[PDB]
Amino acid sequence: FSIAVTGATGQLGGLVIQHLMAAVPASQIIAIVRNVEKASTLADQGVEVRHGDYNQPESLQKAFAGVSKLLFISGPHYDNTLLIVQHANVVKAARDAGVKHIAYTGYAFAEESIIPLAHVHLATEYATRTTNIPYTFLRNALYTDFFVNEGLRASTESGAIVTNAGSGIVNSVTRNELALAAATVLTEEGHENKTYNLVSNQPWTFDELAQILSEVSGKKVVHQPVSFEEEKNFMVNAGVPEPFAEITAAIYDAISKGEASKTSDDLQKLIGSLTPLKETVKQAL
Amino acid sequence: FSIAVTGATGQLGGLVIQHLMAAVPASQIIAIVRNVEKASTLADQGVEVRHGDYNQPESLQKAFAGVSKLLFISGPHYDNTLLIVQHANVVKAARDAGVKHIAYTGYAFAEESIIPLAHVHLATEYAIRTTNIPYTFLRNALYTDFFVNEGLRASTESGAIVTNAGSGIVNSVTRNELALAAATVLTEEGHENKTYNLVSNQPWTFDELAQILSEVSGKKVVHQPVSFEEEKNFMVNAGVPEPFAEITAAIYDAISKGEASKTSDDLQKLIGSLTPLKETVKQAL
Amino acid sequence: FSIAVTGATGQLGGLVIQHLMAAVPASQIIAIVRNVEKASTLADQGVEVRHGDYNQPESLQKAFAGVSKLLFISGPHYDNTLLIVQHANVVKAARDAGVKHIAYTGYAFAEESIIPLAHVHLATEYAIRTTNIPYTFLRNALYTDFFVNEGLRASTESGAIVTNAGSGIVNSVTRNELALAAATVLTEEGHENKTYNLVSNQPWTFDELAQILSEVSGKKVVHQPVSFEEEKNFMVNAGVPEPFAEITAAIYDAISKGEASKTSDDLQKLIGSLTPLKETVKQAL
Amino acid sequence: FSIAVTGATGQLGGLVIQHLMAAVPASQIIAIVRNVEKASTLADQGVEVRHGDYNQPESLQKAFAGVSKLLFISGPHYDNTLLIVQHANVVKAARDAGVKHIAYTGYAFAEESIIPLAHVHLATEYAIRTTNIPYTFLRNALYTDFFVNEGLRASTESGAIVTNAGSGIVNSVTRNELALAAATVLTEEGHENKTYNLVSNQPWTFDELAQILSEVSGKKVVHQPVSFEEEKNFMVNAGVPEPFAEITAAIYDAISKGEASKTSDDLQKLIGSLTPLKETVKQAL
Repeated sequence: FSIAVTGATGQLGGLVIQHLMAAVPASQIIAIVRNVEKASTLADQGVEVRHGDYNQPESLQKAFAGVSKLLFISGPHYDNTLLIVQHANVVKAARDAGVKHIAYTGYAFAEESIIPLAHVHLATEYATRTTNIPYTFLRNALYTDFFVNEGLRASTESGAIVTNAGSGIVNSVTRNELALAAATVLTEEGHENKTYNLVSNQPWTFDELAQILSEVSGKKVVHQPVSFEEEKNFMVNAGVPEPFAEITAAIYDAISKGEASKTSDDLQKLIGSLTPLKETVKQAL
Repeated sequence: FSIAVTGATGQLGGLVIQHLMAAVPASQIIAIVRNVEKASTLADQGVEVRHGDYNQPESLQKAFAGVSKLLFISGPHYDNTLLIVQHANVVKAARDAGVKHIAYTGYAFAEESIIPLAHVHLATEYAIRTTNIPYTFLRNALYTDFFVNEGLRASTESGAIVTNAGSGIVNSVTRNELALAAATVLTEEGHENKTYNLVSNQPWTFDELAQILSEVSGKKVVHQPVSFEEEKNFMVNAGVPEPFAEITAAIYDAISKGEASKTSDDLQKLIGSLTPLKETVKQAL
Repeated sequence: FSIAVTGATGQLGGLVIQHLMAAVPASQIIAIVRNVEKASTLADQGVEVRHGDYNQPESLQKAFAGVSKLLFISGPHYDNTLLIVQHANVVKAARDAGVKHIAYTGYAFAEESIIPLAHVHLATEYAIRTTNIPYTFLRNALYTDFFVNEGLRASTESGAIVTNAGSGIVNSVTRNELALAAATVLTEEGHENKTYNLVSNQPWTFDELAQILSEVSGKKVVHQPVSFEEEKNFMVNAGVPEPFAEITAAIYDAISKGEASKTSDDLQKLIGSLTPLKETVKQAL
Repeated sequence: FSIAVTGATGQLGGLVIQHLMAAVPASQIIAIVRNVEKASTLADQGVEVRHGDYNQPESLQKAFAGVSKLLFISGPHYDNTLLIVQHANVVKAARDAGVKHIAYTGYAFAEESIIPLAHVHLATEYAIRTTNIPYTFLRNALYTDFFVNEGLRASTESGAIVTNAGSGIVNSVTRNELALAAATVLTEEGHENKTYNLVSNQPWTFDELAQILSEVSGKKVVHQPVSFEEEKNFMVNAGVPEPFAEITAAIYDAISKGEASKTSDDLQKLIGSLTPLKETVKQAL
């Protein structure tokens, strides 16, 4: 037997393996990585480490060989068309190695989405289907870790959380809750050919965040929403690179449209109760 | 200015170019092909031939350089998962080359389909959506030529068309007509970002095919619905390849389940009058 | 007589050409780049720009034709093993073209190093040795500009420089200084068959950096050493893309282990007095 | 499971394979060769034969597919810079194919050597280090048969062995014994990440070779040591093309400087006692 995790030294990937070794011996987990030495700490724990590179098809056969269950995590690249080619090659290699279950990290409510990245994941889910391998589509929400972290200290002393998200509702969940979801699916039965939209059923807004921030800190914080340009400017003024700031402005702009505003019980049915936003604020200070 | 056609030595591609020449000078037509000598007959008519193979990304970069409009004819291979890699290569190369308009031969009513190939077409559509290049999804019906061909001669004096298509309905159109649709779209305004389900609004049954056979030919020909392993017999036990005989038997089976039973006016609004079934039966004899 | 520079649009390469232009007529400098159209401003000023791609032996035969002295700037790729293949191609093309002197940007104190990238540079240095072409191994330190850049405003504002570098010593020097060294070696005599460890003889630590950033800015800034995992999580979470956060953390991890802690006089002897840390910080602001 | 041997058609690799057959079933041995039909004799023995060509990356991907242990025998060419390219391709295909263990035939005490080939081997060792595959560096001595061969008839006839090796001591080893070492390392545990300097612990001089040649031939033979330039002239006059004359003269010159004068017990500990020089002389004639 054998469970493989791509993106293993990535943030989601790493957590899946940590959660995985609660349920299975490390000798049953395979970490697939493009620079093996940077996974040395996982090799130390007995997890087998393999070289795999979405960008080099010639690398994948040996990465997937003999594996029963594959956690296929989408590539971090932001060239969407490129992502298609990469994923398509991952899927073909998984097919040829004779993998028995593919779990894929896609996008929640992708059929309704207003963003080209949704089409990447949709294309990939269809790619996985041609394969005939039993599948699980793990359509992860945005990470809460992204908005709830160190950086909110600035907002504490500034008095403001600045975004371009307007009154947008956010269905985000912690990276850790999503990782546990993945790990659960890989280690118990009944998830074959299932599509899960893994989001919060207790959504929030940035006025809420400002408000919870005020309570758990002590200083008042308001949410000052602004334009796409003004927010890209805000972060630039404070040392964040322009491409990185396009991304963050991208995420917020999407939020303001309804992109993170649909909910589901899928994740809660899977992992039990979610971590409240307030507790996640505390586990950040 | 230039219009390119992949698959240009195959039956559909070949017919598209013929229609295209009725509308625009040959110097405006680029034929893209796996074998460049096996198309000299196209070069004689003054049509620019270029080499392009879907397994070779670099071949496609060069093949697509400078094209305004691309007719991306779907790949013929039997390995669906391969086809996804190929199609993703083609899509990336068109994006890279700055193609201004992309038309793709997909599959009619693909979302409701029970045929694996449909997942290929859907993945490819999503990959195309990804590039933001104006697109026309030419969702082609099954070919009428597939059922109405040389092999009806062999049914005639025998006295029976033998299929496992049960009593299912068929909305097939000829390659010629679909080629006209393709050529028509490349050739006039107003087809950008459109999805057309290109089928017949005069469907027919296999029992009806028999009647039309008798009507035109010598004697009594009947339909003879069989099992679908029983069909492999009247095929594999008569000198036919075992993957190919499977392909056909799984089409009939889909047909017996209503795969080809739904219709649309899209094609007729695009090209006008459709070719009566009886016409095509004569023509294939 | 020709001096060619690879990576001439990259940051080191560009500055080398600036310096070469101060010492020789433009008609004697050749720029080698992946994208010649983007380097057109060099051509406007009279610098021949030639296409060179390390994966492409044929591209390099033409880039290197008739060149007297070559500055071979090492590849940016992340695949160390591909990097050896690429560098081997460069070397063999330089040999075949009868290049009369090769300068190569390697890695200081590589024999002592604990980082796979060091093996690439040593392999490359041996490859060059095989050609018998007189050589100069310009073994460059990490760039000061990687740590001291306007990105430090983030730390000014937040009151902390967060690294996983611990109290590791940093022997970095500026890009400009290395570029100057490269240009000096190509335009004067007495550097043939020499190896130079081009690092600082006045190294610093992040605690020092934090103290200088204090004095310069006005605000209080401390250094905050965290774990490898903590740093990755900190950046990924602050908008930094995961492959790039991985690079920064690895660099930091190396520094903490003494990877940048050895010093030398080589650079100072080549170019004169070095720029103080204080000055680059003022400069970054 | 499997062990593959490159250069499987050369002398060293052919020897290795004969040895490996004393140890494993023939089905377990893959012979990788430039010309498959030219290796029918091996096929006959039950050894799997695969096409592999150091100049063709694609061949090596397919050749190394699924192999556990690879013995990578260095290229026989005398163009050192080409060797680097060829070697780098082998290293990358091995890396890509996930070979589990790579043994490489380098050159004993390479870092101390003054002869050109040593740089090739050094470069290859570094390339292999970058792949992170468990390795064995089989650093071979000069081959005994480079000096002790059929060409020694010239010296019996002439009365003299003419070299420019002066009084240099020689630690060379027969190819057969180096092949047995390789076979041993590949069929037993404990050689992962090891470097062996595989030389003789019973070295010899040319004066001695001369005296053994007199015992065996019954005719008086003396060593006549001469200068570098005289050896080149001697050989060219014997018909040896000048490029191979350089190579030979440079080997002897190096011997006269102590290059083959250090010994190690690595080989003896690996295979037992060595073949006496006298036996090799009798066998050569």
